[PDB]
Amino acid sequence: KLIEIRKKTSEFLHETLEESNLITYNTIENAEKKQKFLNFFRKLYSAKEGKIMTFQHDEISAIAQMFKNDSVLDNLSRPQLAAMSKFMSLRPFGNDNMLRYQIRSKLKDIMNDDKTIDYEGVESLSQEELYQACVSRGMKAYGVSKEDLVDNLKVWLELRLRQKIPSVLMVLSSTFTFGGLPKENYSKAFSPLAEKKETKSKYDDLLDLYYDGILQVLSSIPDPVYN
Ligand SMILES: [K+]
Repeated sequence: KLIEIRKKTSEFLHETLEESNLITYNTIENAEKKQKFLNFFRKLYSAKEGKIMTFQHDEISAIAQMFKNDSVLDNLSRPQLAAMSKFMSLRPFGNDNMLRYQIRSKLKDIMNDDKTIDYEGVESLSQEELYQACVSRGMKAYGVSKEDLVDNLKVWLELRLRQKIPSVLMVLSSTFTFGGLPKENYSKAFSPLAEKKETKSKYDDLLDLYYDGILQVLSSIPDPVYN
């Protein structure tokens, strides 16, 4: 069962993260980005019980975009790539270079598919196509209502097509719905605009939860400013 595979590979991946170096802080493009990076992590680690830190979607997205696929995939080990492949319902085989190729190949398929779906509208998809679309992108889908599948897929498309959040980081962040209750980071994502709506949509709520999974990955690794 996929659910089975996702629970074990997620839990394993979360273990690996605690000692992974996924980004090189000193190789960040420019000086303004480095200070954003410093501010973000300083803020992250200042959170504590009775001292919850809130992060804007746009605040998180700028940091998230520094964890680029090329660099992240090259930094993942073979066991991490294997677990990541299985989580994405692929059959991993070969050396780490081949695993990277299979994952990249898949992300290209997903890219071509995302364009199609976004142009036609998620509402044009059948129940069965929604289910499959979500599985392929690292999203639950199992036991999930059609409407919720639609909203999940809309969230994925906004973050990928419009916010440009790196897809590998995205997949890794979604493993945090399959643990393994996440280690509390006392941090939370929000959109100022959405917080002023008389009613936030399920989409808006799902968008916050997604950014929260991203924060969860960012709180999982060793302090990037030290390592
Ligand atoms: K925002």
